[PDB]
Amino acid sequence: NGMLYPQSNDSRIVFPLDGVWDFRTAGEDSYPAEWADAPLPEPLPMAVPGSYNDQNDELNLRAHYGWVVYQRSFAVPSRLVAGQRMILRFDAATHAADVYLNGQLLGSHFGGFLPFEFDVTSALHAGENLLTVAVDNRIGSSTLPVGNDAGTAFMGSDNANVPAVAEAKKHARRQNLPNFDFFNFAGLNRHVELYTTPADAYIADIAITTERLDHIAGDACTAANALIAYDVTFGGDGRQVRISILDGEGTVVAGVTADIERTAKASGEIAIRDAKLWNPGAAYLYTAVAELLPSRIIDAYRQTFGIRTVEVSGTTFLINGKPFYFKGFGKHEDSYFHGRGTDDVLNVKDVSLIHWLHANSFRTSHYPYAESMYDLCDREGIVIIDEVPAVGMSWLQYANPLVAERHREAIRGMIARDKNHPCIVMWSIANEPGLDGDGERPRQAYDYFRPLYELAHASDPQNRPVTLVCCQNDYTTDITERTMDVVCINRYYGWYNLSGDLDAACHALNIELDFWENIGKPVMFTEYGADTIEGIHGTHGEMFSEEFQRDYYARINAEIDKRPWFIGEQLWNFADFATFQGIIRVEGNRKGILTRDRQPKMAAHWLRERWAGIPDYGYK
Amino acid sequence: NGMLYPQSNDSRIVFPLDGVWDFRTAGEDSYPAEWADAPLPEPLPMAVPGSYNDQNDELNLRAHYGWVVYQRSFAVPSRLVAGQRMILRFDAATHAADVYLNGQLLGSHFGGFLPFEFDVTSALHAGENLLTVAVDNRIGSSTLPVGNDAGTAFMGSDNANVPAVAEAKKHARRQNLPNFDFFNFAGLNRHVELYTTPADAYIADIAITTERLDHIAGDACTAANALIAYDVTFGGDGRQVRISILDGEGTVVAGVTADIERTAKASGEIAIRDAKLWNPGAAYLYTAVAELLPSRIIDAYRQTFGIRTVEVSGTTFLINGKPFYFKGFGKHEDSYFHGRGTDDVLNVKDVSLIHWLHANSFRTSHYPYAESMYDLCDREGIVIIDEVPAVGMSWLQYANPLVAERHREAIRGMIARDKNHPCIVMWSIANEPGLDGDGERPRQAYDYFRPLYELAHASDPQNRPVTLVCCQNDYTTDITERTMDVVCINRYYGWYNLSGDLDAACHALNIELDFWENIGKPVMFTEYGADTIEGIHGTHGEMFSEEFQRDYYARINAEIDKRPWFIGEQLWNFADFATFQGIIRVEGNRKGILTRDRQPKMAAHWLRERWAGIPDYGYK
Ligand SMILES: O=C(O)[C@H]1CNC[C@@H](O)[C@@H]1O
Ligand SMILES: O=C(O)[C@H]1CNC[C@@H](O)[C@@H]1O
Repeated sequence: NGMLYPQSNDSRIVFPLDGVWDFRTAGEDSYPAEWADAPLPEPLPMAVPGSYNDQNDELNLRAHYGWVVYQRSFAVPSRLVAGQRMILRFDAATHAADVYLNGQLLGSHFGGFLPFEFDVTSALHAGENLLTVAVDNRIGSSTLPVGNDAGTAFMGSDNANVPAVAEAKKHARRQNLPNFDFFNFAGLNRHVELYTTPADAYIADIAITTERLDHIAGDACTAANALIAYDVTFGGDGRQVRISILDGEGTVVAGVTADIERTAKASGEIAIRDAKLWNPGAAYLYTAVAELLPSRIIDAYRQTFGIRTVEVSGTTFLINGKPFYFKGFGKHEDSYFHGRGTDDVLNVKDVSLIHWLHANSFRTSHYPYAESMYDLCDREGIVIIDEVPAVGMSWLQYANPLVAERHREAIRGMIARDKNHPCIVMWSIANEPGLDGDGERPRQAYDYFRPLYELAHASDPQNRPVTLVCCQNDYTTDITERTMDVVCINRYYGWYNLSGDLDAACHALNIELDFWENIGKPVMFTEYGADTIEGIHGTHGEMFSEEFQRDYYARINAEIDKRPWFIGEQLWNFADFATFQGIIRVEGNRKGILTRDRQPKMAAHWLRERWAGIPDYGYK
Repeated sequence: NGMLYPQSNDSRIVFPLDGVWDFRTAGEDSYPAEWADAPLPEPLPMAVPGSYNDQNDELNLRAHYGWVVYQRSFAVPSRLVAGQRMILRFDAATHAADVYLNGQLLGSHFGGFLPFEFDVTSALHAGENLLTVAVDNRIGSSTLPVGNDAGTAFMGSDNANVPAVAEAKKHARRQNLPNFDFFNFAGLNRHVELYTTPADAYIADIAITTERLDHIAGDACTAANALIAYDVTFGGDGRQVRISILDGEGTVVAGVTADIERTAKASGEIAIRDAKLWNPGAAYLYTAVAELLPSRIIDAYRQTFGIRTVEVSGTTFLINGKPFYFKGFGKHEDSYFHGRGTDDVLNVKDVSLIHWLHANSFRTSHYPYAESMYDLCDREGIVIIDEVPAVGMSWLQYANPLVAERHREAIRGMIARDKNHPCIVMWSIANEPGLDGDGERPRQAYDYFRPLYELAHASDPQNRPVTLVCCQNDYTTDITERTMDVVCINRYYGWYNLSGDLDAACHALNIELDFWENIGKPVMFTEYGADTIEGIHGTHGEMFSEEFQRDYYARINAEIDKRPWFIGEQLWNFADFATFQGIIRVEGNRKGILTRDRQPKMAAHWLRERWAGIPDYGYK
């Protein structure tokens, strides 16, 4: 269950396998299994990590349906592998993958946004090894994220009553039809690496939690005392583990030796005097160094953490006991050539833009992001809402046990991967599932989501709040959103309804805000926005102009400022991003306040000035 | 002198150091050297590889002048450094760097586009090591590429006669002023890695050459016999090295054991029957495996190569004895967030676009590119003209001994790094230096460049042709260009002169072609083009419209098709790219046939149709 990111130290080495691999497309429902036995025939080049779809302009890989096959060779010195446990880790293979090493099937994985690994100790050999990875991009009614089995993609146009249309659909080329508003970029989107641990006994998982803060300073920079807890899990086979806590300068400020008891675990607590707390806008990180003891060290792992508490109290959201206000947006992992491929240059740039904007937070819409982005937000003081890929869901999925199992898998996998990040303050278990309606539909949705809400709470040792991001709906028949810890709403008054009429949009919004006022929960936007083409201007801005987007946020934000229980504004979106093609997507989704190349539209400048004047704590 | 790219095998391991480093800006002329003794204070994140300039929008790092400081920590198992020679390699630090490891100054380097390395066997230690790299971006009258010490950047506007301007210049913030038309992106632009070799005796360099081809097939796919030569250099301290030649399937087709003799070298020839030849559009690669013998193997290195000859004969350019015609463009290493940083997703996409366009070649304008791109072009059958960063030069530089030494270093360093690539067919020793004029100026330029032409020929074991890329000039007083092995001219008739008037442009072009007809050398364009804003259209296209760009190539190409001695058309540019800001640069240089996001303008479609109909061999 532990998925610690691979580390190099005196006991462990990581051998990256990124670079230019060989690649072939394969069939809609099959690939040649014999490709794992010999070098691929007539291979294309394909860089890893990256989506494959935009890496070849001779082929139309955005249209590909089904399997592709990656392959490369590697060699490592016998000295590296001797006596060690060898693990091959895939940070992400989107959506499903079959992995072969020297012709041997290691195993398979479903779930395109979370890491998986194999023990390859016995499958490796000396000299060149041949690694073959088949990757399946298909989505449909039983995948997360959800695809449509027929009809159109999300907000696609149709003329379904025309007989010629009905007939042509029967013979059309198969294509994935996302039931979500982003392009189905596929492939080895994140890093691949071989790593080593000791074989006899090794550190398998670490959890650090902030248990209690005593006498927190008025500015929240420190606490007189912080009680933290550790939980180390071991693999392999009167043994001990040394746990050292290092402050920001590398100084060992605390140390304890713990007994390993058997499933091997060491557990306990440490009090840290005058602890420096992690806050939005003012990050501070410690390192917990776990050293497996026999003079010597047997194994070691260095786990970053930050000391801070998160608590929902009434209509407030308390970080280190202070009332926080979210400023930010949903994001995407999306960029020109990379697709959904991880790109740390762009992550570094995006975190700087978050600071330029004076925002303090974002949501990982609509899937867990690459691990490096959370490390970045840890060091940069940016709060994250962490979301599983359960987008596109409705009653057809809730009745499908395979979907429920995939949903539980995603929630457990996300929290197991991400639990140690101080920047994560809240979990999102779905984006815009169907919740409202009549008859038994609202109750069926509730019975589907309530156990998953409980699952997210049971899985997180820090016990952070749990939400479900709600689509614009009939809020009076939805019975599920109002039971979340924070109510997170996506609303497009004046864009998808009351179009262009900001007076009516604000009137409608206030009617719904009156509803939420009586519910008594803290409420925030997680989406609201307007497609905007940079360079479209007007003196009285209409839909798609830069002025309309600016006016949209100016009007809507004036209304939520009047509500003391409205605790955040995350807009849609940070930046324009790719989608399946359709009549409402102009080269993708254009609700970014930045362009796809991260340049600011008029609204971004306005929001920057607004957010410069809103404190992280005490605004409401 | 050897710079073999780091390889992992049974005798050697590579440990990458890329990732998110710590970073601080420093002074115009200094940085704090004590930063190498402890973690940088209050660091920013900075992804490596990548330019730093576009990775932080809070700061204005495009405006930065002087030093910045990078830092990271790393740790490797003692088990794998033990007994080994430990080398730290910087694939590129732009432009100059000081490198510290655990406080100790390892040394410094100046060229910004070529790799350098340090032996750190003795500076490493167990546990965490602290690597600090100060990088200097400054350019001026003594650097390659050349900066201006005062005035404006390349093609900048001025009103120098206005007294207020003259006075304001004296106090203006110091800024790099490129004397070249691309942005001065700086930082750790390419990968950083630590690698190991055996310490007592190791392979230091390998050079493979195609010495002779017997009975080449009519289609140039094979020769009845190919004679290749090897030259292996060793470091360290009756010794022997086994050379195995592997074909595309890994079959050992030829092999020899050579004696090692004292600088420790082994060299010889190998006959390969029915050799499969490397051609544009039809790549074929062999591998030369060199194994240092003591049954055991002491050391090994696998060197890719391709079997082909390059020869200029009269007014033809012969590859494997067939008359080649260049179709392609100058490129840049330039992209949105990365800057000049290497990006293998983008390299893979760009090579696919070269194929989409039916081009067969490019030039590395105006600096050597990342090593991975040449490996890609070797495998994809794309021909390269390899160019050093000697851009922006004029008579001020020719009398500067520091410049001359940097120019010789770049020529030797480029050819030492790149000599084994079959895709490289020609070396370029400068782009658009000053060559014409009256008095002694033409002779001064000739006396500067002729020793460099000879140096390039003496450095390359394959003895490939050498050129210098000529700016639009008075070709009748230039005495240097006409002495190159291939005449490579940059011409902008109808753009920078005779503007908009394609009839006059073609007339002027034909007058100059008449001059070159009498010189009797093979001639090619290395640049010609027209800035073009995608989406600007006209029925009679004017400058900056998509139609003008199409008409420009249509008219110019019709004229060179009439000249049998004109052996190639490389246009400017493959794609729009960033420049220093100025009144003639609309968000950079817009002469790309693709946009900066690699989308095709009208002219790219027209060129694709033209080039589809032009064969690699025998067009003229
Ligand atoms: O319609 C939109 O722009 C948004 C609506 N809410 C869900 C988002 O993924 C989607 O992109
Ligand atoms: O002016 C231009 O567009 C080009 C002229 N020749 C040199 C190129 O670097 C430059 O970009």
